[PDB]
Amino acid sequence: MVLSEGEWQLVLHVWAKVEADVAGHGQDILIRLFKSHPEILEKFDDLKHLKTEAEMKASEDLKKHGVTVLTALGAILKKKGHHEAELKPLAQSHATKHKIPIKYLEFFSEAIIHVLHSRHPGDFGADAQGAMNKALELFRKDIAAKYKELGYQG
Ligand code: HEM
Repeated sequence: MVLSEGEWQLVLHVWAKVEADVAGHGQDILIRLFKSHPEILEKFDDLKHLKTEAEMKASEDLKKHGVTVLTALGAILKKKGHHEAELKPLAQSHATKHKIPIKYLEFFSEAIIHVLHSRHPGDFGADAQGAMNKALELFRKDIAAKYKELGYQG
């Protein structure tokens, strides 16, 4: 799938709102992810002890993870699909070091969409939601192919 310039503009318009508070969005996205998929929480050794939302919001380590993830994702989105340079190191942190299935990236994308709608409904209507889902689908498609290229089926 291919995004138009106008679609990329909707994605990056929304992403500008994330960049106004990267750490807080990162917290809310990981918390939503861990609440929907506690089996994913178990894969973070430094976070899997966190048993409540209040604990997760207090965790400096969780906040650091959120910033790391959104910083990398933001760099990827700003490439508007021309992101092969960014996907290679990311696949390796994910496809050799650990084994992060594509389905987990799908769950992560669902949490992003949820948090964007929860924090910015007035700037995140149907067109913007579709465009963000399209950009995240392209991310997942291309990281899946990068996985395979490195010898991991995802
Ligand atoms: C449910 C989805 C995901 C899971 C379960 C997951 C899990 C992990 C794990 C276990 C590590 C290495 C553990 C560590 O050394 O701390 C890691 C590294 C990393 N992940 Fe993810 N990840 C997910 C989604 C994402 C997404 C969507 C992005 C960015 C678009 C991302 C960006 C990174 C980066 C940049 C690193 C390297 C961090 C570093 O070098 O310290 N992750 N991920």
